[PDB]
Amino acid sequence: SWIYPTVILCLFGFFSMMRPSEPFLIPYLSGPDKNLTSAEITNEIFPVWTYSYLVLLLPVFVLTDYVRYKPVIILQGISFIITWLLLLFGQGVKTMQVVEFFYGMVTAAEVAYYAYIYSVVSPEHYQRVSGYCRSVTLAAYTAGSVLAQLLVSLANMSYFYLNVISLASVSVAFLFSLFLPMPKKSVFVQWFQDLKECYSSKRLFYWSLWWAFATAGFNQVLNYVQILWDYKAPSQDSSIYNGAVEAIATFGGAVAAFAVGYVKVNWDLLGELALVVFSVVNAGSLFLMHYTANIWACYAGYLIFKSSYMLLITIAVFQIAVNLNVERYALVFGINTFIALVIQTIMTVIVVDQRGLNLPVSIQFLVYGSYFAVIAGIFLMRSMYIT
Repeated sequence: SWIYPTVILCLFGFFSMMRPSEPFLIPYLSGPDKNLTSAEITNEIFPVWTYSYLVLLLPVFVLTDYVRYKPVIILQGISFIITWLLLLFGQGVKTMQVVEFFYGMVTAAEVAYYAYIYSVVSPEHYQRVSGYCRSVTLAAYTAGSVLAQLLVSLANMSYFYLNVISLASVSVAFLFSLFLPMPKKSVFVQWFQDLKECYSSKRLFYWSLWWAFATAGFNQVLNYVQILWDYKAPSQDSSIYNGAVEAIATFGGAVAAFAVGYVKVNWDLLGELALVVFSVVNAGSLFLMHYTANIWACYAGYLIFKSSYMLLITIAVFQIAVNLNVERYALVFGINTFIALVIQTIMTVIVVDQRGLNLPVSIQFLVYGSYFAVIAGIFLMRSMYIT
């Protein structure tokens, strides 16, 4: 039944996201292995990832549905191999840019990885499956992180081997993705109006609009929570205590995602209530991080924020899948991801870039909490307006 494709896809997503080198990516390509200055990693290497993410998300949400979601996943596996192979044996900024390009391809195809399982299972299993899928990915990171940390705090193991373990991990994911069952079958301006027929559910727009905006803020919170912690703790407080909390935080998210998969809840009526409650929870957690000058309170707030958001995004993906009534699973997920990435890029340009506002970290998280509070209030207003 649903078990075979779900188990294979969950194993692929576990072994493709169990990446021990990700927590120590910055030390890896800034230490003695590459000898790359920190200026070149954030101004010439990292933005290539976002650019490639945009220009490779376009083909994904345009082409994934027609190719029936497996070739994009397979392309994701073969882009994992190229990315980590070039990270292993790459020198200089030029090949790091190619690494970032292939990583952008990897994430653009992660969109198709998320859509694939809905393309193959019956709508009756769209809920359970949903959580499970997200769950393994989140859990994968935790495992990788903890493994990496153990492999640094129990074996004195260098980052090169750690990265080759990451490559071996994603190589196994490619072989698992080879075994995925193939989903069954089924001017340019006309295509656009088809998009209109795709969003006519009038319940998907609500969930997609939350997705387009809440993940745009969530990724920025994810990127800058490390800097927030490093700013709210000048005494000791090394990466071990941070990169570690990051793992446990996402572990909670994994549980939350799996919770959506495992509890029998009729999300048709409780979807909007869950959205408003957990969005105000997201806002309260973000304000908890900024306001309190206690790193334990900020850690708890980040755990709450990641857990709440992971549960909410699992509910969003599930409710978009069931209420889609068209085959365009990757079109909606891909468009939602691309719009969120565009919003994230624009708002990080205006708020935190040296040219937009150069807004310092503490009031930057104040801004992020206010943004999530605005999102919560917008959806809270709808419940009042439908009552």
